[PDB]
Amino acid sequence: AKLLQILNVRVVGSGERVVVLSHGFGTDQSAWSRVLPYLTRDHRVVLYDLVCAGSVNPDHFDFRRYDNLDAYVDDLLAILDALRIPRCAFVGHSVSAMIGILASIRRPDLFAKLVLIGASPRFLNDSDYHGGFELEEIQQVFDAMGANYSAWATGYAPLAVGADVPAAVQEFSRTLFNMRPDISLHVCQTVFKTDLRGVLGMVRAPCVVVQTTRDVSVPASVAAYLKAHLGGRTTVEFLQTEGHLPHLSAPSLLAQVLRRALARY
Ligand SMILES: C/C(=C/[C@@H](O)Cc1ccc(Br)cc1)C(=O)O
Repeated sequence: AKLLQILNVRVVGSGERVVVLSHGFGTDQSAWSRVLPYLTRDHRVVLYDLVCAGSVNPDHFDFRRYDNLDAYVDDLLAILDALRIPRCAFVGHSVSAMIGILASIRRPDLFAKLVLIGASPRFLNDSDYHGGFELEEIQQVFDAMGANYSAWATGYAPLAVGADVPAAVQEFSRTLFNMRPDISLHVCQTVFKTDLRGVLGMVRAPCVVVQTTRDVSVPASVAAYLKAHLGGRTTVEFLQTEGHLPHLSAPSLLAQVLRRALARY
């Protein structure tokens, strides 16, 4: 209930069908602004900010409770329950893909379908598992973030966007810089520690994994891994575009996949 204001919950559009948009690391809900109008004619759309977003009062960030993604799940479920929404489709980017997976296990009847964008169950490499990162690489990210956040963010923004799209780089950089540096590092650490591989099979909801041609945080092989192990019906949809944030950088292309995924559930 109090979360509705704290996490800046917005509900827009019209319809039978409820769709939740949950943003990823380094953005707030405004990252959905370019795809949103492709949805609001036929869908009731719920948007909110993760507690770590810069647009949320930093005094509300609990460094203890949110050192596990379960707490982010608690927030999402609390919002949906407050809104008295019994069933929805869920679209999650980055960390929100993990949140969505976990939420669908916690409350199977609540989530009719999952759309996962820039999605991975584990970033650290394991035997025969290519997550894209070794421990030492992960630690260097943390060190970089701690020592010089502005420089790390300046470097990270173009890499994450990937494609040559100035407005997307500018918009991602703005929200990344809007985060408080210590909160940004904390969430980064929390996500890198997370390993959802062992619970993928517990997901029952049908799922669409969105894959782009190149993702700096997600190897091309992860989508196939997710399709293989997610416990429901999973389809991989392919965007002929480059980057980690297609909702920012290629909203038209992504819109068509979203409208395709959200037509039936
Ligand atoms: C929280 C989070 C952290 C990392 O993935 C961000 C990242 C990824 C790759 C590189 Br290089 C530098 C930073 C996420 O993307 O979900």
